[PDB]
Amino acid sequence: MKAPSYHVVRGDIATATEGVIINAANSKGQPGGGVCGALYKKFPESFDLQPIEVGKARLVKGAAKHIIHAVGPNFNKVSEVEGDKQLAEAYESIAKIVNDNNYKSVAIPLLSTGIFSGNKDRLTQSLNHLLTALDTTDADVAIYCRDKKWEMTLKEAVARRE
Repeated sequence: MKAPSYHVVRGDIATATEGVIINAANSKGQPGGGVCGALYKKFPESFDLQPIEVGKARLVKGAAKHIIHAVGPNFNKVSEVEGDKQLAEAYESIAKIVNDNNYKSVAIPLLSTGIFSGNKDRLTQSLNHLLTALDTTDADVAIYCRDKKWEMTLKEAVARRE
């Protein structure tokens, strides 16, 4: 059995100390803010600049960072049923890369819970797809968030498991 471990981190994912970082990208590969996003400013070298399909992911092995760019659904644009399918897909595409490269630890935010949320709280929905996919890996998973209320909810959800 593959067995992940999970813990929650409130802060900036650029500062993460895991083996690889996940960029929750748009289909242009950009983080939030475009070129103004912290990850881009810090590691432009780990950003190739090519299109990524929705629900797909692409690893870039930057010297200063290894970054998995993964495209969740934009709920402003896609139906609830289609977006759920794509969200599960996006996390699955991340887990696959984690396995094929045998990453030991990974830093991951909650896909589609910001600009792609459609102004709804998707914490639980996004977390649940994250756990299902990362349960197929052996990685130690740092789950990243910005908001202090979200942090407490993430810890609860994480402790309820098993």
